[PDB]
This record gives sequence, structure tokens and C-alpha cells, in this order.
Amino acid sequence: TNPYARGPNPTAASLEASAGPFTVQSFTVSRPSGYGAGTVYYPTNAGGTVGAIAILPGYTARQSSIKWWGPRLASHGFVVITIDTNSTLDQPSSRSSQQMAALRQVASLNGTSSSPIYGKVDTARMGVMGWSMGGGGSLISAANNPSLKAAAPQAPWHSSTNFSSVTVPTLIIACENDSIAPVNSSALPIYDSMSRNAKQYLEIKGGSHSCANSGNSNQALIGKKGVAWMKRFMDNDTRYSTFACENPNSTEVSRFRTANC
Repeated sequence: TNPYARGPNPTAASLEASAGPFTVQSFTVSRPSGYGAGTVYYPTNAGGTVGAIAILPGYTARQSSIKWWGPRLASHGFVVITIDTNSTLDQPSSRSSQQMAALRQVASLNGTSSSPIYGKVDTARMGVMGWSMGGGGSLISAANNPSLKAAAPQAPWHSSTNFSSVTVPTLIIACENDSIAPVNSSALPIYDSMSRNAKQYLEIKGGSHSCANSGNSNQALIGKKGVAWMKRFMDNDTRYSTFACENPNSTEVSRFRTANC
């Protein structure tokens, strides 16, 4: 029996819904350590410790762009911290450090007196996500910290697309019509560079650069896929293998590739 398995056998329906089976509370971090600001989303009733996900924004962007992931992932049994960077003009290298500082503080707060997430977190099981330079940041976090269990960046952008070092299971969410980080020059070369890992490329039909952001019209598809990947690889949850590795069954997917899943 998997000690990390939480909640039920999943269905397409249970994963496409706005919330999973866990009730969600949030708090604002009082004193952010090594990042601008943060909101932590947590399950009140997961039935065991759960892994932590740190989510980065893009250049100029703030929590509001990536906020929708917080309650979506928390409700399936993860501790999620959505962050603001020290500056909106921070580069992917700095964004990565800041995302690792956010996981560091969530982990600390698991043992911190008066913390709402006291003993809620398994600090050995952590995940990284983020939009654009925040996605680049997540990939740099993955390369520098191979004990990370899962990564799921969206519309990723970095100055280099060579992430062949990454051994962390990586879902690349891309927007087909993205003109800020075009899939041809960013999302796809990044995906292809990775030889040593379980990996997937999920491209959103008609999608502009914000196709995976808060308020997007594909939260059924994108939510299901992000939750399925994080469950399969953070929890080693083989009940999520089909949802994690299979085609989405969505008319709103323009391209789908997976290897070693």
C-alpha cells in the first residue's frame, strides 16, 4: 500500500470539476523569507501529510495570474504557495531561488508554532510550477534540485532551452498561439532537451500566452492534467497513471507528446 496515496480513485469527472474532495483554507505569509509575498493554500482534512507546490508568476506578473492553481491543487491534497517575486523584473535564475525559498519556508512552517500547516506537510515531497520566466524558473529549480518530485511549468521561457540535466518528472503546458514565448522557440525545444526523465508536452489549442492563467476557459483540461501529474509523481500514485500519461480527450489540445511516463 502506497503511504503517500490520499483521496479517492480518480475519474475524468472528479478531476475536471472545480475542486477535489479536500476542503481548502489559505493564509498570507506574515514575513516572506527570500521572496516578495506568498499565499499558502492547504487541505484541512487530507488524511495524512501531503507534498508542497511552489508556483511562480511571469515578468511583470503577480499571484493573481497563477492564483487559480492554489485552491485547485490544495483541494486534491497538496500544500500550494503562490508567490510574488522580490521584483516583477526578476530573471529566471532569481525566480528559481525565490521558488526554492518559498518551499523552504512552507517546510519550516510545517514545524513552526502557530502555523496553520503545522505537521500538514511531507517536506521530502515537493513540486514546482510557474508561468513563462516562472516556468523557466521552475525548470532551473528542477535542474539544481533533483530531489524535487514533479515540475509543471506553463508557457515556459528561459534564455537557454537546454534542460537536458532535468531528471525530475516534467509536464510542459504550452499555448499554441503564444507570441511572447512561441512554442517553436521555447516550450518545444525545452521539452525535447529532456532525455533523462518522465515528461509530457500539453499544448492548448488557440491559446495565447495566458492560456493557463487564472480565469482561463480550460480549467477542466488544465486542472485535470496538472493534478494528475502532481498526484502520479509527487505521491507515486499509480491510480493517476492513465490521467497522467494518456491523451487528455479534449477538443482544446493542439499537440500532445509524452516519454518515459
